[PDB]
Amino acid sequence: KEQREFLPAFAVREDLLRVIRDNQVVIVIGETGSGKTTQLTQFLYEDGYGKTGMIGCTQPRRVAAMSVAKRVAEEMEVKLGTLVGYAIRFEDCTSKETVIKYMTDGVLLRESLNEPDLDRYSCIIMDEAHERALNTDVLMGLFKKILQRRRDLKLIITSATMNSKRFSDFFGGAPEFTIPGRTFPVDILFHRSPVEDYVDQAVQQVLAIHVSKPAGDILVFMTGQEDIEVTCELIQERLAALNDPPKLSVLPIYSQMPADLQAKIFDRAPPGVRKCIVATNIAETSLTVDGIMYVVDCGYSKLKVYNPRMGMDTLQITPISQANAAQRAGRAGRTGPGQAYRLYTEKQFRDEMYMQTIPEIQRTNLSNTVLLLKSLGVKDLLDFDFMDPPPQDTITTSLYDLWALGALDNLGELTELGRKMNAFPMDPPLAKLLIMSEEYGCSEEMVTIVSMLSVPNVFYRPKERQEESDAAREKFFVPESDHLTYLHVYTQWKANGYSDAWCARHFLHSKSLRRAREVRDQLLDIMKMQHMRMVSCGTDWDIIRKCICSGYYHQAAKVKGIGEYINLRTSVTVQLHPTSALYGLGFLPDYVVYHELILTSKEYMSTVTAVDPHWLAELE
Ligand SMILES: Nc1ncnc2c1ncn2[C@@H]1O[C@H](COP(=O)(O)OP(=O)(O)O)[C@@H](O)[C@H]1O
Ligand SMILES: [Mg+2]
Repeated sequence: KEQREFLPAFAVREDLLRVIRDNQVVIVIGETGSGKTTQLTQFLYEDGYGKTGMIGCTQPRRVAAMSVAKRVAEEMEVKLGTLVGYAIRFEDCTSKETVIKYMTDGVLLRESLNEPDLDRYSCIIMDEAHERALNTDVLMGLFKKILQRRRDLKLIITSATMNSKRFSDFFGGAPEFTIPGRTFPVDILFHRSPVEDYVDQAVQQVLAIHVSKPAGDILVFMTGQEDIEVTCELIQERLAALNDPPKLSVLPIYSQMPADLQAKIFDRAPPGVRKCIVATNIAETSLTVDGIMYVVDCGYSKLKVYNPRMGMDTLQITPISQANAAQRAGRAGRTGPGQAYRLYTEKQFRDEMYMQTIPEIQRTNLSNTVLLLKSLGVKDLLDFDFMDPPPQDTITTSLYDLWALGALDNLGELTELGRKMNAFPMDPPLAKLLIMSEEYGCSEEMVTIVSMLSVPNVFYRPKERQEESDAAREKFFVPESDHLTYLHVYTQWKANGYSDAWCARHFLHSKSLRRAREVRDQLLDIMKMQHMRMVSCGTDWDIIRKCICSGYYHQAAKVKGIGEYINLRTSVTVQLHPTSALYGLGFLPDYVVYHELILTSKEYMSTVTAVDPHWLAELE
């Protein structure tokens, strides 16, 4: 009668509900596509756990949370937001009606602040625990304590097959329940030579499959919105240049995508139409698209990671693990015996790719985690029950940065500023910038700038209209500052009644601005609860630069020459990006602060503001 009956989870329903009734903690193991995320909440609902309180399901990815909530509301024939809802960083889609709530790890973590026993919940499913996301690890540590205080709470840990076997031991020998899998052998093809231009080669491989191969959808693994949009654009360009090719529906998947773009990936195309899904590793384990027969794997993910040449974080593409590569290839083995095209050699796979991914807790900036856990009451991270504890090096770096920011006092204790920063689901320096903007008389402007820094870049630079795009970008430039340029673009977008037609005409991403407005509206509410006044600096934009100079003092740099600056904290060379508004100035300024470092050909500053030297002196 129902599509949801073809799912492997449906057959173990009774056996699994028996294991859950008998044990506080259960580990559920099954392949991506088993029905773990869509079906487990419904099993618990139908078995009466929703009587006493809410059934929560946490996972690392925003798009998975939003999308599965929609699917489950449809399966259950309820309005999304009613019996089935979701909560993500910048959207609460729930009501007093909500019994099944899908959320991101971060949202449940923040709920434990004011509700340490998570009293509203009868059950929690910690889904996609095999990714070992930072906040997943923080939640397992929290649950170790909660499960003592509360003997009624059911914890279900969900895992794909790999990196699944340590959860049981961590929760005192919790029972494991495996949903058996059905996977076709996948033909894994390695590139003959190393790939320079993985975007170009991805597109060549997409169109070779499209014109030559029998029916079956394509899944392309890229790294971010940026290489995804370029890939989609180049597929359309080359497709339109071919002679009478079959139709192709090209659909992106990236973390910040709006709900309307998410819904598109699950639509069946007209008959005779192939789909090409161009995704990040969202499409590795977190969600399934029916009918995939061909995978194209770039071999990379994009992460903010410690860079030795910099002595600080850099946003960079980095090789995946051999485990990630197996998972990516496996997406072409669900419908029939598919193919996986790896844009990298067997040699590169054996020598340049680690067997496993290191847990995020051991390779990521810990500043949000330190600040969060000090709120929750935890003085030192190594006091916390981490499955894999973070290294002292990274703890020390965060303790230092949070002290320099003013979030910790000289004894390393939480300050009032540090507490206020925890109210904002963003990098501590970015929260500090928003908090300080009240005293600088520019909270109105700063919440706009912070909103623009929280969403994908606004400037559209299509590849067959680059001089026209560059020209339009230059008329929005405030040459002293990329931060003011973003404020300028948003203010002009608003002045034109938030028009999508205006954005296209000026080479701006409406989705970016629409997302910036979503974030702004949520930040305004947090600012209200934190009793911040909304004040405008009027025509004095200099005080915005001075405030930015205060929030990003730790990333001040001095001109070296020919677009090169020296980071004052580390004495490392960083390059100004040629796209920077600062190239509209008569000459490059002596002093800047920047938002972040990006690795492309070399280490570039991204989002740069000119600062007066006397501003830096005043500060510490
Ligand atoms: N928005 C959605 N998010 C995730 N899966 C979805 C969504 N809509 C439909 N599905 C379908 O649900 C099925 C997989 O069930 P799911 O519970 O996601 O499994 P698992 O969590 O075990 O991977 C696939 O047919 C997939 O396309
Ligand atoms: Mg899932």
